[PDB]
Amino acid sequence: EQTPLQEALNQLMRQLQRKDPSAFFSFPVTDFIAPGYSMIIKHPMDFSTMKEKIKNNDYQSIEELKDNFKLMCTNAMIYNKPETIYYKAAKKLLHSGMKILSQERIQSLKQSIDFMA
Repeated sequence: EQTPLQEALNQLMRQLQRKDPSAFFSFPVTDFIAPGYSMIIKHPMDFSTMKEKIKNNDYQSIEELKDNFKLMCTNAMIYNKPETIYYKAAKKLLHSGMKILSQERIQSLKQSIDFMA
């Protein structure tokens, strides 16, 4: 059984992943797919890793998941040049995810989570 915070994080994750229908961010980036990635990107992140962190009750707050989501998108904007499909998709996903992870949602969920304690 999961905590209200875990369930809230999973609901947000489901909406975030629907904004990545091409699965650009589903799985960790490998060096054979992205040569030098592990030397360039100091803190890799992907949706599957975020999902495991929710399951393992690693997140203390929605803001921590939001930071991880931003990190995943900006990593792709560092490794890929601005003209590329992957940079443009990362920037668009970042923009869409910031609406999904809005302060108004976070504030609403904080109250509900607190009330259910």
